[PDB]
Amino acid sequence: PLGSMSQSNRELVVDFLSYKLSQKGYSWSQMAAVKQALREAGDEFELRYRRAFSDLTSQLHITPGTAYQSFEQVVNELFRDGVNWGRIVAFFSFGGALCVESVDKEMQVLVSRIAAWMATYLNDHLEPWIQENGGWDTFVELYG
Amino acid sequence: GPLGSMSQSNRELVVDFLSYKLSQKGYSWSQMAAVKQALREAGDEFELRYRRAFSDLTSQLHITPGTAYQSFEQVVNELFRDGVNWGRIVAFFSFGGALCVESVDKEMQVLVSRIAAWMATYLNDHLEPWIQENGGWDTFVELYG
Ligand SMILES: Cc1ccc(CN(C(=O)N[C@@H](CS(=O)(=O)CC2CCCCC2)C(=O)O)C(=O)c2ccc(-c3ccccc3)cc2)cc1
Ligand SMILES: Cc1ccc(CN(C(=O)N[C@@H](CS(=O)(=O)CC2CCCCC2)C(=O)O)C(=O)c2ccc(-c3ccccc3)cc2)cc1
Repeated sequence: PLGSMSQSNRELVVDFLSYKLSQKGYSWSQMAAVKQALREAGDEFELRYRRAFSDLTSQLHITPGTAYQSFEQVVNELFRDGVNWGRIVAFFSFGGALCVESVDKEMQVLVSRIAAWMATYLNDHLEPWIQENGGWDTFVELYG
Repeated sequence: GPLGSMSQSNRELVVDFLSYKLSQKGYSWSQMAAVKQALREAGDEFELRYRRAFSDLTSQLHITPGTAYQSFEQVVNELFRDGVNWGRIVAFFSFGGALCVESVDKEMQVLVSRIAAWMATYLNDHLEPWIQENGGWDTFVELYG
């Protein structure tokens, strides 16, 4: 395709420059700032709640036969008493540990499926809360 | 609810976060994510190993709001004087990264998008034929770590 290398070269340039800027406390864009804040928040959460997070990840083990409903059931228990930014971070971290576990078990095919389940969950459940609570820009200000 | 603008940006956040978690354990979301990660790490390794020599390189270009592509190209051309290799491509990315950081430090934020476009032009004009001839970015990933 005519524009393939332009498009992938630009992607590589943007990624590398976003990374270099973030290392010095700068950001390529507002979306890059949201991504960075969420990456760091996930590390912080996983470190502070290591034992409690281990109890959560033990609740679900994805197989090629696992239905979205099983993921949605576990994630729903995480938000039964309500939503907050910390619980949203825990949701992202949970999805990340399910993907890690899938590749550990040589089921890399499940990674794209988990990503699609996470995006479905966010769309079906969490957008009204994100919007009412100032959006991802408020998360960046609260985290930083 | 319905599939609006927030669902698309939320999917982008999911992909970015999963890519980051997988990379922490030595895994990758995709081949493109693997290239991006290898280049990020190679840049860090280069900047650490050649800190003094790299400082001499970055000092060669005095960026200003009037700096043209030609001035970046002159300095970069010197870097590839003895030919192209993966290490000098890593040094080229690191150089562009340091110029962006310097621009923001000096409150000339406008130059960042100008540097990204210079890098893409230099990449397409001078380095891409060599990259295709030498196994592409996938070979760089296999060679690196
Ligand atoms: C990065 C980060 C994430 C989370 C916590 C912990 N935390 C928390 O501090 N809640 C605050 C209210 S808030 O969420 O708005 C605070 C912050 C969150 C980060 C962005 C800015 C706003 C509070 O109670 O005052 C929790 O809400 C929480 C605790 C445990 C779990 C859990 C642990 C294992 C398994 C299943 C759930 C989930 C969430 C700290 C730091
Ligand atoms: C991460 C990493 C990057 C680069 C070096 C250094 N290096 C190197 O080792 N080059 C070899 C081998 S290679 O490049 O084909 C492939 C290597 C390097 C890239 C990842 C895969 C493995 C060679 O001689 O060809 C160089 O080519 C080099 C040295 C100095 C400079 C410089 C330093 C300051 C200012 C201006 C120039 C630039 C490049 C080490 C580690």
